[PDB]
Formats: sequence, structure tokens, C-alpha cells
Amino acid sequence: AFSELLDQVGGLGRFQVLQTVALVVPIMWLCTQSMLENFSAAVPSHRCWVPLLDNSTAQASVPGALGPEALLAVSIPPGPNQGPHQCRRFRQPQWQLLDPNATATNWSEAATEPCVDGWVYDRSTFTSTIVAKWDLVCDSQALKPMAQSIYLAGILVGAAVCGPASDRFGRRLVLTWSYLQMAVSGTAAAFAPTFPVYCLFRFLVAFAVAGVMMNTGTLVMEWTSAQARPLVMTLNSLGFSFGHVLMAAVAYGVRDWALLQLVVSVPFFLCFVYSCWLAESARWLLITGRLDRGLRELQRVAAINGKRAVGDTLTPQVLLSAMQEELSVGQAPASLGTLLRTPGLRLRTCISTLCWFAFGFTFFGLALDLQALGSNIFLLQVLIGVVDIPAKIGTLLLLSRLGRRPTQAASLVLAGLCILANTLVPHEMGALRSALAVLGLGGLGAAFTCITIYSGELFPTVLRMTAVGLGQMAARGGAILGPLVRLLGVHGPWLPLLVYGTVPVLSGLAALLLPET
Ligand SMILES: O=C(O)CSc1nnc(Br)n1-c1ccc(C2CC2)c2ccccc12
Repeated sequence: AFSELLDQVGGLGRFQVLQTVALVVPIMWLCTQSMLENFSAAVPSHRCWVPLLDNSTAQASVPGALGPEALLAVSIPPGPNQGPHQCRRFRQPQWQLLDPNATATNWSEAATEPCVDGWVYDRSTFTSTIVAKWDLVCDSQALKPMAQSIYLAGILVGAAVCGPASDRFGRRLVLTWSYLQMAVSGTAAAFAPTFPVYCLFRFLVAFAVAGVMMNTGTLVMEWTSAQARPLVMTLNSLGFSFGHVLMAAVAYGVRDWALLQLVVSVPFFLCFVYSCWLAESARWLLITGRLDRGLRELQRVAAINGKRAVGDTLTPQVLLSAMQEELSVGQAPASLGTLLRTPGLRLRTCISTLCWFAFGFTFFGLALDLQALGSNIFLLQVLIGVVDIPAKIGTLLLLSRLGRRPTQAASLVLAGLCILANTLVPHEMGALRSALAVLGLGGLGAAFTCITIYSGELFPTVLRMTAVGLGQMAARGGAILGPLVRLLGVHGPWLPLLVYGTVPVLSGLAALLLPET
């Protein structure tokens, strides 16, 4: 509402605290939904099915007993990197390779049989997985990143439909609808019998995620005081930061792809239930002509804040007079035609969108394939969640006592360089490998928070929202494009990481040209 009304009702008080907690608690269970891919779509070791071992009759037919290690060679070509071929097998058994004296070079995949009877996955760490369920290996390997991209695509669609809709129906209504949509879509995805059905439900879940994010952010921004809008927006982000730790904790308990999804998505039903008691933003109600509901909402907030006499004295006449400043000046959003046309503003917007896209691309291309960064995924997730908090908190202090531009450049460049170095280190040493990956991810989070604080300040007041929205769209597009880099993994696992580490470095170096403050 207007400053005078929000002051007579109370800037920061009990109701603020309550609504912020209510709206931040779901953010953890939404970061869990976003990061569920790491655990529900893990890729375990997958040898090729062979009748000799799986079928006990053939194995028992041979007199005596033969060790599995020796009997696997006679039916699996020696694959690259001194290991069994994951997608090939021997068409017929070859006892010649059984003798260790003979060199195994002659035994190769020249006359190997492509997997016909299916794959045998390991269940030591994951009882079941999407990859092990729908055989997303070998020829279908590329289908794994695609499912991650489509989900991200949904987010881009959600922000494209939850913007105007929320501006015509409200924030509380769309928030409740998105909560229920997320709950139902996540519950239904657990029972998907085919890959396309699961992908469609994941896309709907992403739609709901975008809706929830935008609506909760807008409600928090509107119901908070002017001097603390970015602060509580960064609190919204810190909720996701702790959702990382929540995801790490939940995965270690349930080892499955359906039970994990169901447990992750079921709390959103309770979210929808209690979401019917939140407060619709009074600002939107007043500017959109809803006066009685706005008055009721303001009185409710004031009573909750402990001021009943102040609310009792409010009248529609004063309510309209307070909002006359906004009613008379009917600010309409400005199109990009008045933004990119000015030559003196092109470089700023270009660099801003470059930074937004670089983060949205590298971060979500790296975090989705968390297995490639380190040794085990649980420790990586826990450390990411633990470290992203202090980095984000310290970024604010750096901004306070240091310029915005140098902090942005340093954070982005250091994150990119750490990601690049993570690839160069020998693969045997996993400790520094995971440490460098964690430091790079924390630096990326710090850079994201810094750019979020920075983007609004460069552009004038009138054009700030257009530039912010353009940056968010660029970040979502980069997120969509991020997983597609892993498609360039057939050449080697190093190329995707090299791309992911080279992009942030160049973006940071470019981010030193835009003016300070
Ligand atoms: O705007 C807000 O309310 C803050 S959202 C936030 N917090 N940490 C992070 Br990473 N992000 C996020 C930042 C950016 C994105 C988009 C895809 C490019 C995200 C997409 C899904 C989930 C979190 C996201």
C-alpha cells in the first residue's frame, strides 16, 4: 500500500515476520524439487546383460565353480579406461581370453554384440533410478540432459505466464494455485509409466515452481518496507540456500526415484491448505480498484500487528487520497523501444544481460551434473548448502565496504577460474576436486547475489523494471541452454567443464567496463 497507510498500519512487525516465515519455508522444499535431479536421475554403472552370469542354469552347467571376475572377461569386451564395455558384449563366449598369459589386446570389440537383452545396473548406492528404469544409457544417454532442459524450459514458460496472470487475478490466488499445481504434478510424476509422461509432469512442476517463486517474491516485496526490499529478496534466496541442505538430508534417507519424488512433493498439499490464510497484497488491490477488500486486508494486518484503533479509524476516502499519488500518475510499463534506442545505455544493458545469462547458464549446467564435479553427491550437496550461506552474507559486507563493480568482477572471475581448475586437477585426488567444485559453486552464488543487488542501481527508476525482467529472462534462457552443454561429452568429460569455466571468466572480465554504483 501507500507509505502513509503502511506506516499507520506498521512497516515491520509481527505480521511481516509471520508471512515471511510462511513464504520462506516452501522455498526449501522448492529447492529440493529443483535439485532432485542429482539423486533421482543418477547414472550407476551399467554392464550389459549376459546369459552366462544372470542365468544360473548355464553357470551351474559348467563343472566346478568359476569366479565372477574371470567369467566376466569371457563375455564382456575390455572397454576404454581399463574397464568393461557398458554398451557392448561378446556375441559368443571366448575361453581364450580366460588364460591370463594371453594378451587381452587381441580380444576387442571388433566382433562384439550390441546390447540386445538389456542392461544390468548396480543397486549398491541407489535402489532404483530413472536411468535404470527407462534405460537412459548408451544410445539414449542424450535423453538424460534433455529431461533436465525441458524442466528448466517450463520455468521460462511459467514466468512468461505467471507475470500477467498474477497481475490480473492477484498474488495470493496465483500462489495457492501454484502450490496445488506443484503438489499434484510432483505426486503424479512419481507414478509416470513412460518417459514422455514423466517429462510432461516435470515441465508442469517447473511451471508451478516459476509461479511460486515470482508470487512469493512479489508478495514479500510489496508487504515489506521500502528500505528493506532487496534484503528480504536476498532472504528469499537464502531460503533456497538452506533448501540445498534439506535436499542433501532427505536424499540420504530415501534411496529411490519414486518415493523421493513423492515425499518431496507431498508437503505442498499442506502448503496449499495453509496458503488460504495468507494476506493478499494491499497495493495491488488498491491500484486495481479493489477498495473494500484492500480496506479489510489493511485492517486485518493492523490488528495482527497490535493496532486496532488505527485500523478502526480508516475510511475509504483517506484510503483513496493516500493512493492518489499512484492513481493520478498511472505509470505504464515502458517498452524496450525506449531502452535500447539510446546509444548511451546499450553497453550497460548488454553487460547486465551477459552477466545474468552467464550465471543462469553455468550454475545450472554445473549443479545438475553434481556427480561429475566430485566423488560422492551427498557430501557435495551438504558442502554447497553450508558454504553458499557465508558467501552470500559476506558479499553484502563487501558491497558495503567495497565497490559493486570490483566485487562483481572478482566474484565471477574467481568462480569461473575455480571451475576451470577443478578439471585440470588429477582425477585420482578427489578431496581438492570436490573442494574446488564447492568453492566455484559458492562463488557463483555470491556473483548472482551481487548482480541482483547491482542490476537495479545502474538504470534509471523508470526503466529499472524492464532491465531487471530482461536479465531474469536471460538467466532463464541460459539455464535452459546449460544442460545442453553436457551433450558435448562424447568427446570427453573435460569439454563441458571447460565451457562452464570459460564462460564465467569472460563474463566477469566483461563486467569490469560498466560504470560503478
Ligand atoms: O528471484 C528469487 O526469488 C530468487 S530465486 C534463486 N535463489 N537461488 C537461486 Br540459484 N535462485 C535461482 C536463480 C535463478 C534461477 C533461473 C533459472 C535461471 C532459478 C531457477 C530455479 C530455482 C532458483 C533459481
